Amino acid sequence: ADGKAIFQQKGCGSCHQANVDTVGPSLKKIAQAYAGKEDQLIKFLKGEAPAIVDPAKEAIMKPQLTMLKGLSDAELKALADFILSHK
Amino acid sequence: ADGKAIFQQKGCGSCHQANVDTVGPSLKKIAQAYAGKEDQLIKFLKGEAPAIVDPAKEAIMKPQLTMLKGLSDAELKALADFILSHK
Ligand code: HEC
Ligand code: HEC
Repeated sequence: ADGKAIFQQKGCGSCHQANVDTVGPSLKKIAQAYAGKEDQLIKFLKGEAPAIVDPAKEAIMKPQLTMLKGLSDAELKALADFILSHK
Repeated sequence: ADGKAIFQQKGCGSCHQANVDTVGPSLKKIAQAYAGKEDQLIKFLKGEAPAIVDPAKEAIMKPQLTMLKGLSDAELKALADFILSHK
């Protein structure tokens, strides 16, 4: 197989340049992130491993939402109003 | 219901200062993003809508993996070797 060709043909270059971050991280940045985890890169490409380069910050915020699960509709609205009041 | 009190009591201010980004976005930034979208803010608080303030870069990349369905193991390996060559 020709990895460089496949990368180009599937459009991956549009967001991934060799050394420069654009819409996506540079290939150097991705390569360095997977140092000692190289099998995991193949798993990532197969949809079988989580993103490790720029992981969604949902991981920090999502558990915080469990604290709001019992709130009433009035309490949720009040909370949202408080947030919105800033500005 | 008292939104400021609910916010204080659940520790939310630890990552959500009024005007300054910390581990999380400032309340001013969140409010700006949800201006005129209070309904979406409530949905978010209920765990029913993805984050919008700084939307996941992970969400841009995830659909791209569908480009690689039915590549063979050798092709996936070549693609990984190409990426890793930029370290
Ligand atoms: C934008 C329109 C993209 C295209 C087309 C492709 N990728 Fe991408 N990629 C993009 C972003 C914004 C990110 C950061 C989010 C993240 O998941 O890290 C990435 C990331 C990757 C990674 C790193 C995965 C990780 O462990 O975090 C890899 C290995 C990767 N991208 C590869 C890749 C391939 C092979 C593509 C063509 C099929 C491809 N990307 C397209 C944005 C975009
Ligand atoms: C760090 C330990 C956090 C605590 C405690 C709380 N939040 Fe948070 N929040 C955090 C991060 C890293 C992010 C960005 C990820 C994301 O979901 O955007 C957020 C985001 C929010 C948002 C905006 C969501 C969006 O559309 O972008 C809101 C409205 C929000 N957080 C509210 C909130 C509440 C009410 C909290 C206490 C129960 C709370 N956060 C705690 C990090 C952290």
